[PDB]
Amino acid sequence: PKRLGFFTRLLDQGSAQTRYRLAAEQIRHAERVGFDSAWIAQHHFHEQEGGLPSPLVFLAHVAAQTDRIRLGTAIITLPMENPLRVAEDAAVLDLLTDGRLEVGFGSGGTPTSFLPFGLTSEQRGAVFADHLHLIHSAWRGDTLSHPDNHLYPPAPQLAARIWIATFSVEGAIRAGQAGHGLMLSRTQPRPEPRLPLDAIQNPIIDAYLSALPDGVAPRILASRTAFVADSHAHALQVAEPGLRKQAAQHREAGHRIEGDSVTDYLQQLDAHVGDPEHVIASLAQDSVLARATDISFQVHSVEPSHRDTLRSIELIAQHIAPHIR
Amino acid sequence: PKRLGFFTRLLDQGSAQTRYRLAAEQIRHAERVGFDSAWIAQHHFHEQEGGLPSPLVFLAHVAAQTDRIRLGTAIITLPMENPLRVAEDAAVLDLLTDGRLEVGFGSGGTPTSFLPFGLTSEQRGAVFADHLHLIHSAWRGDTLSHPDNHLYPPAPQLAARIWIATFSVEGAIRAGQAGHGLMLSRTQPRPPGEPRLPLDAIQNPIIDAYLSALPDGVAPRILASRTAFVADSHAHALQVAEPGLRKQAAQHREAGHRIEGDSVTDYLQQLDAHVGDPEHVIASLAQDSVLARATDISFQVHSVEPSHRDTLRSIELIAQHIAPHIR
Repeated sequence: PKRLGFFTRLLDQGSAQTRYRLAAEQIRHAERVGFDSAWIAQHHFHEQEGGLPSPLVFLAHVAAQTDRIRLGTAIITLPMENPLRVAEDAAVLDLLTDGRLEVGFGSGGTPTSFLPFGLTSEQRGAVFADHLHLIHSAWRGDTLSHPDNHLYPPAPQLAARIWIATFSVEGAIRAGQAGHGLMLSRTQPRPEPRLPLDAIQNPIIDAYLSALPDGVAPRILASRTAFVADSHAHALQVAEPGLRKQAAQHREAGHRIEGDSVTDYLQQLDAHVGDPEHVIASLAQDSVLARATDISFQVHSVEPSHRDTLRSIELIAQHIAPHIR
Repeated sequence: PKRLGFFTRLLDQGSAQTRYRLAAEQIRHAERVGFDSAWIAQHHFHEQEGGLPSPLVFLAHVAAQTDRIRLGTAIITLPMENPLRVAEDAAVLDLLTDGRLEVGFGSGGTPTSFLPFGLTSEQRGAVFADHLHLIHSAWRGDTLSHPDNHLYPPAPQLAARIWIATFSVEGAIRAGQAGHGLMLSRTQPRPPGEPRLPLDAIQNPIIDAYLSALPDGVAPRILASRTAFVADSHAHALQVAEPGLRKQAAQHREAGHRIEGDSVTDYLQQLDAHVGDPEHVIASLAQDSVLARATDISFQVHSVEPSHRDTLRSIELIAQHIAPHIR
């Protein structure tokens, strides 16, 4: 029985205050139409990468506006953090949400964004592991550099709700060995530019599952791009600009893509765009979704209006969800 | 025209999740009875000192439950922070509150609490100044260790809402010189050999130095935080306070400071606790000459450990009976 999620990087058109108000309304609407979970991504210094450097602060605000929907980070860029303060903020936040928090961590990011935080991008893997260990130790209630110091508020329940974003078989084994959740990206570079995404991610799931300890339920988030509209032509119209932009970034990043057509972009950038009938059919071709415990949907790729996002949320809940829950 | 504030360290009896519920409800009630501002204190690792290590997270949550009341940190212990992440969280929070945020910073704290953050108490002042400088630069929009790094979201409006907590004339000069607000504490140790000196004799010289140091054109901002607990019955309020006040006296003595006597009256005078029914708390506040000079006055129960419902009534009585004297 799979959980359905709404994912946002907070990229709507407008000032940051407007982005935050539109994201909050989008999460509230997702809850209202029966989504199980909301996920928000952290991004620093770049209005076009994401609008939110402070996911724990924003989720505290949305928590007060919601009641049932679970609230998660996808992800906190842990190498770019003081890990003890993250531990405290998450410990407090989970209490304020009444147990709805999900803590997803990741290591990656734009190389120049690491510099303000006292490290380089080549150090991200080692720093991530150290920070994760510190956080786990704090939530467990170990002493913190002095026998008078223990984390307050306590958070023994939070270690069980850690998720790790990874792109690799090795990252998935480390997550599985620890009993953590696996977070799969909306898209990944190909080894063969036309390979389907499930050809890429099923080996990742395989390695994760084989590494779990006995007794740990698998947790697999499959995050996907979807933009659904009542008119199939409208959905393709909306997506064309954002998809061309995404294609240009993929090529400048050293990854080739065969073609210039929208249909070529939808396949190679893993964007499920159209009316409900067409989005159900493309999603059905992705065999990862049958293996995942949580499926999340984001417009990104696409830059729809706020109201078109509200409608996409509704259409996904009404027509998509029965096929994938 | 002075602003009236409600102040809490989040110390109600209960689990952390209950403390947060009760503090949120206390803040909403303060807004409801006409308080202008709410202030919350940051404390790490010690249930008895304060219940909240994450004031920016908690304020985002109560901001969604409130509408008019201003929301402030009193304080963020800046040496125990990654300063860029504070700069970011506060810039996001102010937008979430629609511009109601006040950002108070302080340096001090329990010495053992610094160690998990890679410094000692003795280093707190230098680290404070470095972190404050980084935050100020970030909010101004300067580049952050590289030309493609500027703070998002921008927060050019936040530098004008910085407050500094200090005990000393020198800290007050530094705050005034920068144009920051001055945050005065509910109590403070007396000069050597003068244990009965009134609190306004201590803090008035601090205000003098602050005001002399302000640049032209910067409006002074002075927060006077005070201990007050008000109840309908005078004896009930004194009954509630006595255990808390006794604990405070002993703590004050263990730290090496002088407390003359053991009576409640001695405690109320020397620990600066305004405790009683409205007529007696008004009369005792009217003796503190700082309150006429302050631009913001805040009231906390601490010292006292009242019930939540007694805290709600104290908030009501202050709004109804104390406020007209001091606004």
